[PDB]
Amino acid sequence: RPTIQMETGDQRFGDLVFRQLAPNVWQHTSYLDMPGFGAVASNGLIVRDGGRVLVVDTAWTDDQTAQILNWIKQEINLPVALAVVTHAHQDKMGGMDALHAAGIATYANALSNQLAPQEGMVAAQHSLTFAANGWVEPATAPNFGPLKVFYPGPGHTSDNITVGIDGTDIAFGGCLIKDSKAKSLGNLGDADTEHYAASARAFGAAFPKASMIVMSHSAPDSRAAITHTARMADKLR
Amino acid sequence: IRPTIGQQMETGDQRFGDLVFRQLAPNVWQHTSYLDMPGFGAVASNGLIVRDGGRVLVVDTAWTDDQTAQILNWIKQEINLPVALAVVTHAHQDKMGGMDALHAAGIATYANALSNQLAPQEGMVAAQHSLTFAANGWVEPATAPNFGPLKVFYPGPGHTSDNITVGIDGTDIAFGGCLIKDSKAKSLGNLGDADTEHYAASARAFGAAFPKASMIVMSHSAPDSRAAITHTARMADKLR
Ligand SMILES: [Zn+2]
Ligand SMILES: [Zn+2]
Ligand SMILES: [Zn+2]
Ligand SMILES: [Zn+2]
Repeated sequence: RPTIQMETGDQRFGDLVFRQLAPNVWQHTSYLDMPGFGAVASNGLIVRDGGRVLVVDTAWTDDQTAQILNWIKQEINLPVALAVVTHAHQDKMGGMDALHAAGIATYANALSNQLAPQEGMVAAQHSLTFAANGWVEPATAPNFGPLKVFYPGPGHTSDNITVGIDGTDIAFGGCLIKDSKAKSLGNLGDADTEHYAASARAFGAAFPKASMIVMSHSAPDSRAAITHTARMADKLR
Repeated sequence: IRPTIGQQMETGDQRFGDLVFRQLAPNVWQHTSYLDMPGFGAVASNGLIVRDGGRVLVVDTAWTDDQTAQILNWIKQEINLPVALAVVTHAHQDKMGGMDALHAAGIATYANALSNQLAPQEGMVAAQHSLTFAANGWVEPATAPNFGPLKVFYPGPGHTSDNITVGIDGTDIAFGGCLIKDSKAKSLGNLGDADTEHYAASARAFGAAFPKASMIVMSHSAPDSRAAITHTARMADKLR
């Protein structure tokens, strides 16, 4: 029962929760227990593509991330080819060593990799770079299957990236996008308050077709999460 | 100040040092203070300040002594009347972290007897006086001398076993502290010390104690309607 909830359609597995979102897409949820404060949920994705599994974001810790891999073994039983992690904070990159130990190739924005050690994180093995329009440079993201990686500009952090899943209704905003009933934008300590609104809108325009918006700290929402996030961010300028 | 958890600043609000103050009624203000958690950001906590004639009454400290001293400095600047007493609403840091600042200022402090018994087990300082309660939750009046408009009610165990609540007589405001979450809340906050069996009934008991309060003030979000009480209770129904 995190401080920052479980419903029908959720599967507990060890200390994590999994929810199927589409025939080949699942949301993973893990929890950080903070002394005196309680547990904080964070969400990522698991995608089955062409006999392999692709992961978006680690859990908060190496042990929780190893639990993700065990769930994948039990439920899907296909090799995990790669992971994409969406910025250099613990909720997204806390489990990199578990991925590396398992032989999984890891990818992050070059800037995330540069920030990683300064943020307490292990860097990904490979760096993604981006065009001026935000789209990933194709040669840096080989064999990504249906994953469409987009850098929307600075927002929650300067390095935040986002991921659409081609052939589905799903796009993943990570910690950039907050839900349509949110009171705030979460932790703004590392945020770019000038550019945030434009970055939220750029995410929406990059994935114009996605009706299910997945994000780190709330359940999947409509495109109203994008609109609402942008309007909250307009107030920061 | 843009806390990670808690309401944001809006029109009305006064920034004073590290805190924010919002007038809720001619004689009632909300104080807000912030705890920075490394890697997570700031967490807001709210209490109340009430003017009762020629004296001021406080509900809850800030997270720290220094923040609580700042509350007292705001009261001196904006109201310029003495603080007669403070009521603190359970033995967690957000509500009792600043007891030493109140004691240094010479302010009489009151808490549930249970909160005073628990405070030292959390490394905190007990209030100097103990409130006790009837079987229906109303404070025993002899334990709450000269409380003016503060009507203290123990609704039963919920967020904690000791949590108390305060209606402000002569207004349409009631304070639920950390028992009550806002009408759009996704969770009941920290349940580490909570009574999941009794929470829903306790939330409803608070609503029934102050049935004509239309403005519900709470620790970690902006003042809300009575939908905060009903939503809290509905979330708590799921815990049993
Ligand atoms: Zn982050
Ligand atoms: Zn986050
Ligand atoms: Zn508490
Ligand atoms: Zn609290």
